[PDB]
Amino acid sequence: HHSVFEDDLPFLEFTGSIVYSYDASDCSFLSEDISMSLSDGDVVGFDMEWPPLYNRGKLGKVALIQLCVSESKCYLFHVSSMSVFPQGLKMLLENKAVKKAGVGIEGDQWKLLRDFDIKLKNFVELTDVANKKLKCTETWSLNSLVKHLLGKQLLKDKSIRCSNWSKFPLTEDQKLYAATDAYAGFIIYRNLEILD
Repeated sequence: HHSVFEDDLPFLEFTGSIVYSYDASDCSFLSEDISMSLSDGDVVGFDMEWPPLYNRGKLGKVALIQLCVSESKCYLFHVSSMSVFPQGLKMLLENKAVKKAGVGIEGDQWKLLRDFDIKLKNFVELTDVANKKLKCTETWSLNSLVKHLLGKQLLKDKSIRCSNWSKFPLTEDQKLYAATDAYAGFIIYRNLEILD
């Protein structure tokens, strides 16, 4: 038996526009589109993915970067398929003008620097934002925050979450999973930020 709190909730699934990009210049211009749609201080949901196999003692190299810039649009930048890391994306990630939200985001900063020599700037750990805004002292996970604030749970097929994100092209399931994780970050920040 189990309590209501332990019941299986519906799955969170992004139903907006998922922009899939796998070419460097396309990505750079897309990054400029994002910049034209935001103003200083705006926050986007952030997340990334990497393949399963280990490389020289570390996690597989980042293969996908996701940016949810609004409730109806999320970008999937399949950098593992790009000949060079898109300059426009680099500038966007290193731009203090745009805040990036997520969980375990500090770890993402480290891996991003190691894999591409890019310095993620102005990121916010959702765990801290929640504790501050919800006035508590909990150890949150993206999933527990989604349950608490949205009454839903994150898609959980392990074979998909740990799939070969470097394989081109991404499957519809991979795109949905990746997009929704960044979407969760965006919605959580927005819902928390409004409180006061």
